[PDB]
Amino acid sequence: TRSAVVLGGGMAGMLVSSMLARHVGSVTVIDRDAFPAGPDLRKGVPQARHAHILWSGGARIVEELLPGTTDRLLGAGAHRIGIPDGQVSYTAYGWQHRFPEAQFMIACSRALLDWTVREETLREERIALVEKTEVLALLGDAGRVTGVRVRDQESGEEREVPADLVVDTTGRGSPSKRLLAELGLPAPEEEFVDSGMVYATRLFRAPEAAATNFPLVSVHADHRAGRPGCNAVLMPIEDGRWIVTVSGTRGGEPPADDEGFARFARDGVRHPLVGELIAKAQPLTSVERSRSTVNRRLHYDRLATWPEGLVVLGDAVAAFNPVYGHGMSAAAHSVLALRSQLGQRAFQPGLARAAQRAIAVAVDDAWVLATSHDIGYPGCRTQTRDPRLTRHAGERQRVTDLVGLTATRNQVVNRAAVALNTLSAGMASMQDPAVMAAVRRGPEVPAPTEPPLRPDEVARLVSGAGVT
Ligand SMILES: Cc1cc2nc3c(=O)[nH]c(=O)nc-3n(C[C@H](O)[C@H](O)[C@H](O)COP(=O)(O)OP(=O)(O)OC[C@H]3O[C@@H](n4cnc5c(N)ncnc54)[C@H](O)[C@@H]3O)c2cc1C
Ligand SMILES: [Cl-]
Repeated sequence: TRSAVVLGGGMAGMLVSSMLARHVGSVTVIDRDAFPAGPDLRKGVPQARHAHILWSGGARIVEELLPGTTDRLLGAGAHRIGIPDGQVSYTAYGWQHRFPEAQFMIACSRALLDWTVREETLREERIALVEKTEVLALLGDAGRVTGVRVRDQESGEEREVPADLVVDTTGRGSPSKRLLAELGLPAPEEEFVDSGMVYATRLFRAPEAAATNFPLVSVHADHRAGRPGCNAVLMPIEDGRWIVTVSGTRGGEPPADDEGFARFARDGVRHPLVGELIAKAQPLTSVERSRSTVNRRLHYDRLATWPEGLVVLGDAVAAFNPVYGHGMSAAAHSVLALRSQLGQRAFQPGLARAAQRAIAVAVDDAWVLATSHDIGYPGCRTQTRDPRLTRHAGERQRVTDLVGLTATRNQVVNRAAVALNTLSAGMASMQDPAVMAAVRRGPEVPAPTEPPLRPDEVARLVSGAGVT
């Protein structure tokens, strides 16, 4: 009984459809893109060409919604990299000491990830993906949404698709503002923080012995220094490749040519490690850039009136600067928020509004971590009324620089710090007296003077071929 319509067949649409199918009779997923039968790139998800990190916090939610997905990923070549034992990271406060594992992440191409999530989701015969279909309008009115009017791209025919619950997961380019304007709802408050960052990514084939068990490598900007923020990240993926992404805020954007890529990875960042590693490797693709960098949030939950049977989640409600890598886990967290409201209120009046409010709390931590670090860079453009970004930005940056400094050299602080950064624990968890005590205890190890690479990792950057 009861039917749901999901707008957009990306990561959020699939996760929300897996969940919704356990509460409703039928799920229909509408997407305007065409979907490949294998793990390939598609135009509906252009971000798939850049490095994608799946933090533990989101990974554990994906596992719960789609049991077995983690292993199908690992079974297909994805790497499980422990944090911080498997990262070589030059943070704004110096090198992170590689303490034993506290959290983890899954390292794979986004194309493989999306395909593995879709395939596992669509095993449920009651979910149906409707490809190459444009979303024209929401059916019903400002009081209650009753489905969506769509158009088939091939035939051009328009038809209405009924629904007791419509979920918009059309991503960052969501037409939800248009859709609800045609419904007759007021425009929602839009908050954004635009550092003006730009991405540049190339694929590489790793040295043969380094195809497995290689660490995640990152060089971070110093947000405290009044200079454009430049970063560089090297991540293993399936089939013995490395995806390498370099980024830079307004005034420090990486170039588009292959030659300038290696120099930026060498000279454009605060340490040339990533530039040194990619020179052990062979390029496979040319430079791909992207400007989809703005942290933008739509406060749908604060509207004066909200229709029953309508929910917005994923990038359509809150998108982030990708250098922190929270987007997918934020979408996962908001699917569990919808699920929790479904079990509490079923489909009674108030479900859509209660879900929209709960989704706003679900994404808040990822929204704060990104905006409070982007707001400092020179030339940053902002539109916000949030006091945490306007009034208490200086004091919140003072506590955060001391947790970050100590976490590089204190095991307890790091543990609690990476639990928050991977969205495996809430913001309040940093207020545990046991955490602030360790912060006051100070460093237990010296600050590393060189990149903390293992000899056996560096050893596998060469083959030894020309040696009798
Ligand atoms: C460069 C970059 C790097 C990133 N790195 C990370 C990372 O390391 N870790 C992480 O967790 N997140 C990362 N993200 C964020 C991540 O890509 C998104 O958070 C995630 O894709 C959210 O999924 P979604 O379903 O909301 O949107 P999408 O994944 O984009 O899915 C949207 C879907 O809706 C469809 N659609 C769009 N518009 C319409 C329309 N008008 N009508 C019908 N269908 C439509 C699209 O075809 C697509 O199928 C990164 C993003 C970028 C841009
Ligand atoms: Cl992109």
